[PDB]
Amino acid sequence: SFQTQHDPRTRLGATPLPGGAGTRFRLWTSTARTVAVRVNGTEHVMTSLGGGIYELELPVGPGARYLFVLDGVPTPDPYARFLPDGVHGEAEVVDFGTFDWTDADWHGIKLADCVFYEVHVGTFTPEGTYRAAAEKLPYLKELGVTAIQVMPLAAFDGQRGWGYDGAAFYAPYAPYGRPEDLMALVDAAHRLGLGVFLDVVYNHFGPSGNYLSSYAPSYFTDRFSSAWGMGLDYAEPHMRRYVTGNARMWLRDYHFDGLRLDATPYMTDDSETHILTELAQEIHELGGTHLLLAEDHRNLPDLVTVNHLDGIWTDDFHHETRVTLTGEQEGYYAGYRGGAEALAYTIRRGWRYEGQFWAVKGEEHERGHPSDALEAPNFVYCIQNHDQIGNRPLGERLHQSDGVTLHEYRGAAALLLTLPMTPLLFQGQEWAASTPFQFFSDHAGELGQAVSEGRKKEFDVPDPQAEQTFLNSKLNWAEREGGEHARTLRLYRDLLRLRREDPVLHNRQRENLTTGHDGDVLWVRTVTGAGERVLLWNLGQDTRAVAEVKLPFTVPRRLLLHTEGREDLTLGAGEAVLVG
Ligand SMILES: OC[C@H]1O[C@H](O[C@H]2O[C@H](CO)[C@@H](O)[C@H](O)[C@H]2O)[C@H](O)[C@@H](O)[C@@H]1O
Ligand SMILES: OC[C@H]1O[C@@H](O)[C@H](O)[C@@H](O)[C@@H]1O
Ligand SMILES: OC[C@H]1O[C@@H](O)[C@H](O)[C@@H](O)[C@@H]1O
Ligand SMILES: [Mg+2]
Repeated sequence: SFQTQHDPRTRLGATPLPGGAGTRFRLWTSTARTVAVRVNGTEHVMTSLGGGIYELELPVGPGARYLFVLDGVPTPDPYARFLPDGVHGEAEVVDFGTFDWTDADWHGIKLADCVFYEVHVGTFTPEGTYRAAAEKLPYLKELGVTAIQVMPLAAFDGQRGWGYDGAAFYAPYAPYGRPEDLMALVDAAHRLGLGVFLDVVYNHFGPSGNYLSSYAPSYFTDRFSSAWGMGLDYAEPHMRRYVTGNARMWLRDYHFDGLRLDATPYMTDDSETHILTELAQEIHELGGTHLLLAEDHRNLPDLVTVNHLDGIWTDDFHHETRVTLTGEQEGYYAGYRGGAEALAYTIRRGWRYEGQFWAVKGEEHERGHPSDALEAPNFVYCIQNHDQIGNRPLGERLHQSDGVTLHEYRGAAALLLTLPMTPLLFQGQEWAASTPFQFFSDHAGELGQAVSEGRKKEFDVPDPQAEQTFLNSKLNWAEREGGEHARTLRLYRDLLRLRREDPVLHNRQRENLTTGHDGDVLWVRTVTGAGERVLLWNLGQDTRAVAEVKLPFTVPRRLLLHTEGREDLTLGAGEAVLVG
């Protein structure tokens, strides 16, 4: 008896009418005294319906260009479905009924079956478009990943960016391709049996191109701020529906399988039904199998058990792994000792901080909650993602940090890809890519100069506004064919094949997972009715024989995979082995 608040009849923005009758244009404004739509250059006064709602139907079709005119000021549509001239230009009317989907036999993917592969469209290929990305799908399928996680696609200002400055949430960013090009990518992924997930940003709008306050200041509140402006006011139903309508678009109209919600701790809402809960209700009302994941640092199980999200990106594993391999202690890395005994505990508990004091200077509080309610798939683990590479001064990847060996890097992959938690890889990780992933942007005028200045002061650091910073982040695909890149890629292929094929590694129950350590050797044991597997990772500087590792059970004898392809059960510094 939950009823969606969305009815195509009353959809804000420009929606094609049935029977070839044209387009219905609708907006809400709390302050405008005159309201018109300018379509293909011609103004038409809109009809006032009450409640600040304005509507007009005209015989123009998909492809018509328009914007709204509020008290005489031409203003882009915040509900625009495409913005071919960028965030300050006219919108294009889009009809989602025209694309010829071929994915009727695709039925989504369960979280427990996801191995995510995080793609940034602009840097993933030379061209930096959906069409070019679609050509790498067979590679991804053969690699053994099962779900692509696409970085944000909402239109933002400038010709490149990570996506976190999205301002028109319903308009896929024009430099990556047209709406049909995005649909083509998702349809191609589904034909190969890959899921596709989208990163969405419901805690803030970018600094350029967000015109919602021009329509109604009450979309936003002065009670709290975001990074770029006034905070999003989730007590305002039109603000709630702006984001639930957007989530339904991506899932229903573009056939995405799920959404990764950025920075959920900053979606502030004191309503009776939290916006996260209403998001889950609204996407489930679609009657599919779509997933919602939260990027949330609070270690708060209620995201799953109360808001009814599917899982949580949980960085404690990442951070413990990074400190183990580098010893670094700056910023939030100071919250972790690292090491075999530390990693064993964090894996045991899912996340480390379950209410203990977080002693990081400037951030001190009691962090987290007991993780008992969550099952292995609810935790999304990684050793690399966009933030944990890009928020470093030089954007260097884990194997490129001082003091990290490729052997340690390969061991870390074996740990990540044999755990029952849901793993995520970042593009190029699988071949130990030689390129960094730097923070880049392309804002105009004073705002661009401020970004550059902001980056310099915060931490030579690459200027985010420089074209070179974007180009230096582009994947070099050819390099994967050789040397240690090819070696690393062979290991990733072997690990993803075992994850898929090995009947014991199919385990998805924390009940069947135990961990421990002996000195600098980490062990992770899985026991099910199908058998036993043990991963051992030598996080020391010396060589360790498997036979000399003190374990509280009898070690399995059969060597299933060694990260350096050795024949004997011995571990060089940083190396790992899976036995059974
Ligand atoms: O060598 C001085 C440091 O020793 C410890 O840190 C090392 O050992 C940790 C495991 O106990 C590793 O995770 C870490 O990467 C190493 O740097 C100690 O924790 C540090 O405070 C000392 O500076
Ligand atoms: O301006 C009148 C009203 O517009 C609305 O219908 C908003 O949803 C509401 O919160 C506001 O009070
Ligand atoms: O990505 C979110 C990060 O934000 C930091 O400010 C938090 O201290 C840390 O726990 C988290 O990893
Ligand atoms: Mg010992």
